[PDB]
Amino acid sequence: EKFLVIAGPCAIESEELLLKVGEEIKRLSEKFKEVEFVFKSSFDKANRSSIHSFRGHGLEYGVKALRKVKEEFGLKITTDIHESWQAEPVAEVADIIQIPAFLCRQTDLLLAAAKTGRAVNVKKGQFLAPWDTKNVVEKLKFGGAKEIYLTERGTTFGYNNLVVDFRSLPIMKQWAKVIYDATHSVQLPGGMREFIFPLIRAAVAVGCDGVFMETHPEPEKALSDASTQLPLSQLEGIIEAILEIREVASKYYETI
Amino acid sequence: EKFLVIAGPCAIESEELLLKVGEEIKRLSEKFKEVEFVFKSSFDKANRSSIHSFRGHGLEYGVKALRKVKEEFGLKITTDIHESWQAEPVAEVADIIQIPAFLCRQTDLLLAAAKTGRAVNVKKGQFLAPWDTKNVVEKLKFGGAKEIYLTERGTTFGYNNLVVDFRSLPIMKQWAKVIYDATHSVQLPGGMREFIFPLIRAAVAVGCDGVFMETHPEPEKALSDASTQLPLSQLEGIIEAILEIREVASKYYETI
Amino acid sequence: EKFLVIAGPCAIESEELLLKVGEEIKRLSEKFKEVEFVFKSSFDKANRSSIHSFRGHGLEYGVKALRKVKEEFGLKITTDIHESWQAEPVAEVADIIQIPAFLCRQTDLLLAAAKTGRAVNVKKGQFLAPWDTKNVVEKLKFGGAKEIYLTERGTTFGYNNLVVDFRSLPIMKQWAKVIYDATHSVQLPGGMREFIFPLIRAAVAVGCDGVFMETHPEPEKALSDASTQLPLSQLEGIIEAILEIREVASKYYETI
Amino acid sequence: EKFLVIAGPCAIESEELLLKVGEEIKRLSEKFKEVEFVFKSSFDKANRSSIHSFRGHGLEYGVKALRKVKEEFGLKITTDIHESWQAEPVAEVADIIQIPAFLCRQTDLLLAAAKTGRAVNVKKGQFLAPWDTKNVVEKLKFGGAKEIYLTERGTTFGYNNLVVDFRSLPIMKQWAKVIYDATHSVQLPGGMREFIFPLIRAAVAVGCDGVFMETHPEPEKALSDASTQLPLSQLEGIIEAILEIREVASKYYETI
Repeated sequence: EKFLVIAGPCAIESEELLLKVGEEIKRLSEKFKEVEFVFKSSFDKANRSSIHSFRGHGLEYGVKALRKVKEEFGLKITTDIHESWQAEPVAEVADIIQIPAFLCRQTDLLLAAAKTGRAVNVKKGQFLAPWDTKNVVEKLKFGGAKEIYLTERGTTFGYNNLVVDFRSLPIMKQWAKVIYDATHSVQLPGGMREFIFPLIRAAVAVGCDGVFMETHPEPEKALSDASTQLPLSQLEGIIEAILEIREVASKYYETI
Repeated sequence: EKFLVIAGPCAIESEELLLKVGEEIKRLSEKFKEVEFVFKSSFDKANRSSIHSFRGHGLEYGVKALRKVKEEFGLKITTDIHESWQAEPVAEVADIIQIPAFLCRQTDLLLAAAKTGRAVNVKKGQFLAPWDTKNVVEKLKFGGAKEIYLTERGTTFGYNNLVVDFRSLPIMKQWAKVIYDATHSVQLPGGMREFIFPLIRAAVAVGCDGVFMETHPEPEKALSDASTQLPLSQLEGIIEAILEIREVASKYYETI
Repeated sequence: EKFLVIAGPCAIESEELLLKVGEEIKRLSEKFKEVEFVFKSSFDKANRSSIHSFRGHGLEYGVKALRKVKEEFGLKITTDIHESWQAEPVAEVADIIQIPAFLCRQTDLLLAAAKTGRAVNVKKGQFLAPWDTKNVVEKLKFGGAKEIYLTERGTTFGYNNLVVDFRSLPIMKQWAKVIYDATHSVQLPGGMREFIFPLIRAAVAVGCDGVFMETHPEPEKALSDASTQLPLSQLEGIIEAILEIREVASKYYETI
Repeated sequence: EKFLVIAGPCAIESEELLLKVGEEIKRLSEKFKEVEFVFKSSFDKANRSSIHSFRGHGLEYGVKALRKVKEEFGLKITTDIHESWQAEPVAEVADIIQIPAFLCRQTDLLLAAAKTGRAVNVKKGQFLAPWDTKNVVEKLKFGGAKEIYLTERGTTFGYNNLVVDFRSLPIMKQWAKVIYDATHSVQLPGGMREFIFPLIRAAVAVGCDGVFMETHPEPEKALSDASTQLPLSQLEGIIEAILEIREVASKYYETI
């Protein structure tokens, strides 16, 4: 099956930033034709820890910026919603509607996304067990979602730390396509970047249907996830690497 | 002020049920004058694991039933909101607006609640560290909130289990009044009841500003949290117990 | 039943240190006649993290020092063993043989202790679940132990942190007398002292058969657990406090 | 050196069993010349949960059976010790002395093993953080050990569950060769088998110096770890698989 690579700057810092990243993602989509790329960027960081942190420039601006990316590069789009009313407006540009990890149990949000007819990707909450996602998918199917993804992004392990239990990949594969979030899984809630590559190598060796990676031209200047966003120049190398590992491991992937 | 006791049926299964429970909470209210009682019940279980589970009769019916309780018994009220728009209409009856555990980091919900001018009680997310609640309080203060509470309801401990780290009480007290949720803290996410009383005794021995307890005339028939709701008949005994323990223990509560 | 208070300096830094602490413990035993005191001090810290840390002055010296304490004050004695051969020599002075947390599953060590005819106190391993102690007690009874204690000393919670799940007290009470280790439960393996008092208050409110506390005249100069050992001058106050809380909570202790 | 593969039946149920398994490990040994195979089996299960469980036939019988394997097949050997005195006699046959997970902090055991001059493999305790293993290595070096290995076998994740934090591999590699225990890592303390292969693939994709695997002709009849021992017939396929994945992935293994 065609491997999915969801990537883009964590937050829509500006339409300019988006075009710059999109340009590179477009180039890579031309090279890695066996990969389905989907450009991601949040129009709003609605769950920041601090009231003083960057959130975004609003829904309107963001959707317009995402529209430009899709229009200028012919790239599929994905962004996350935080309240039910945003599903409709966002569905006008997003090919995949993303559900935030903290909100993976909010029935109305999932239902709002499902009725748009768009694909839906749910980030597995840090409090959720792998088998607890079966009901999440049920809610979505009940709501009319026909293309569903579950994203592994780490589990609460003591305070201010997350651990990736790779057993979750084959478990969740029982009821949906599985995505591995390479950048959020190594973040320390409320020692990081050095683990992105090795853990993504593990994900494809175990077997998943795609990877999710935040990437920014200059991570140290990012207004969001400055410690975990992957430098844009490193994207190509990481993708080639996972495709290589995926291929050699592929014959051993177990059948659900 | 005085020790707070927030109690009531988990969900508004019918205003009839609320009246029955409200009568008992009213009685205890007259019996324990030193305690500030607050009637609680959710108009919507917006985060059930299953799509086929009981959610409720809607916000309107709920707010109406809650009004009835405040009118017939003169009891302060509290209920939880799940999306920003709900803050205003709910504030009409709710003396304290409750913020769900999974939603404790959703900035807009916190601000919407703070804007109503009402008191706000935030359930500490199972993914949050005690010190991480400082930023939660700051959001509410920035939003104009002046009466703020933080509720301990357990922390993710492996899969489908929560542990109560009592070190959280002293830590959270540095920036807000602390409430201990005696019924959700022993619930196993996605043997429980026997631990409610023991842990509520610990909470008072350690030191808190109030306790939160779900109570129902016949818990076995409850449409929500049937395994952990306290039988109405046992409420008085437990309240008297924690008041006696608090009386003796308070002498040793640490300053700030 | 008579409440147990196990206390003494963590390590046998010298026979002098032991006599100084014993003197105070003897004084308190005369005051709190409803408490059974047992003087504790390790002749060897066999599990230190660093090869450069203090271990002790040997088995011979330690047993001789403990002998002096018992002889000079008429105090019961307890110390821990680390290998099977030490059970016999130690049993000559120790009224209670203590089994280290990391070694709670070592069959021969438990059996070696049990055949001495002495009481045995097993520190619950940081990796053990409360219900997993039923087999520990079975091994001891199988080995002839007639007086068995299980000590709660915290559970692994993420890296370099321990959490106390107070549900363990009533669970373990099903098959043995339960002791709460007030000082080791707040230590950070491999922010501490301020939680000793509140957590011990929780322990007695929930209900246990005794408490274990490391105490040293000048904790900052201790060669072991310098961050968690309770100042000797604070011992009396803590004991009076727990006896008070125990008494008022006692009528609510559940029957196993 | 070359990639290490430590395999064999969990316990020495009979030297007959060891010979059968030894023959297959011998065959694979001739098939994969680039791999250094080491036969492993315990002469004593000194930490079983139940007093009524299989422990073994003793140290003498065990050491003898192990000799037979090394003599008949010319295979290097490894077995674990549980008390200091056992180091010397075991070193007679064991090329690598294994230190149990629960005993990874017992200084005397580590020193006794280091003194034999043999290589030492320490199973990382389920309670230890990855960086906490630095001190473990230092103990062994101080004891004269020169060939040191650290084995990842899971970390306590809530009750009766272990999680493999693959970040540990890169961290531990800073001070020792790293081995991944593919069978104990998925065992539930006090659904398992299906995760052995997936996680071993991750270990090699991430990067390690060897893998540890319990194997038995008929796991369902094993007297120990019956639920997780790998069927002998599947050993070859899994070894070939990890060698292919390693071949491709090694290109991206991080330096130091």
